[PDB]
Amino acid sequence: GMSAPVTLINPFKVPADKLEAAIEYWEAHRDFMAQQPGYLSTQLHQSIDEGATYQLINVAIWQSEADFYQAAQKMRQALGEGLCGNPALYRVIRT
Amino acid sequence: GMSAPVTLINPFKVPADKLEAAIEYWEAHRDFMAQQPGYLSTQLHQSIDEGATYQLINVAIWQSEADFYQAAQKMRQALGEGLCGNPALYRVIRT
Ligand SMILES: [Cl-]
Ligand SMILES: [Cl-]
Repeated sequence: GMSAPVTLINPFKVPADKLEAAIEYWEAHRDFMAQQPGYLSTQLHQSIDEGATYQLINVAIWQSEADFYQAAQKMRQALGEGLCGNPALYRVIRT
Repeated sequence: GMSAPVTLINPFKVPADKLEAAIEYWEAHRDFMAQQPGYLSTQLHQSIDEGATYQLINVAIWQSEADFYQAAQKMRQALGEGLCGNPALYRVIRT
């Protein structure tokens, strides 16, 4: 197939009382990813209800699947309690 | 507090082999919500990997929390196997 822009959606389970630590962890990772070829933008969303399943959900845009996968492999090398993400790639199918 | 635009993020667990049915269910609901005061836009995202936890994730923008909650109460009245959402409201905190 041909490359096309993709969206990473990564919902996080944030431990009780550890939101700021989770944000700052996320920021360190964003700073690495933002330097990678194909990175376009991101929006880290915080739940209005602290009891939401996912108190943080990141939504990032990449130029292609290849660029994202290449960047994810590099981060395992560069950057390697209880914070749990579930990243997957998406495309928009309805509006 | 003062009202401000909010984002609904609703990740769906889609039963094996039932993606199209789930889309069409989602569309019927979108058609109701799109008529409600304060509805701004939506983007229904489909996973590139059929094995993702959430093969569909909707991301919708509403003018305020009040508008969304008002619309959600109305849909329970108007519209009432195994498809499971987890809606919550968010605001963007980092980019
Ligand atoms: Cl992320
Ligand atoms: Cl939805």
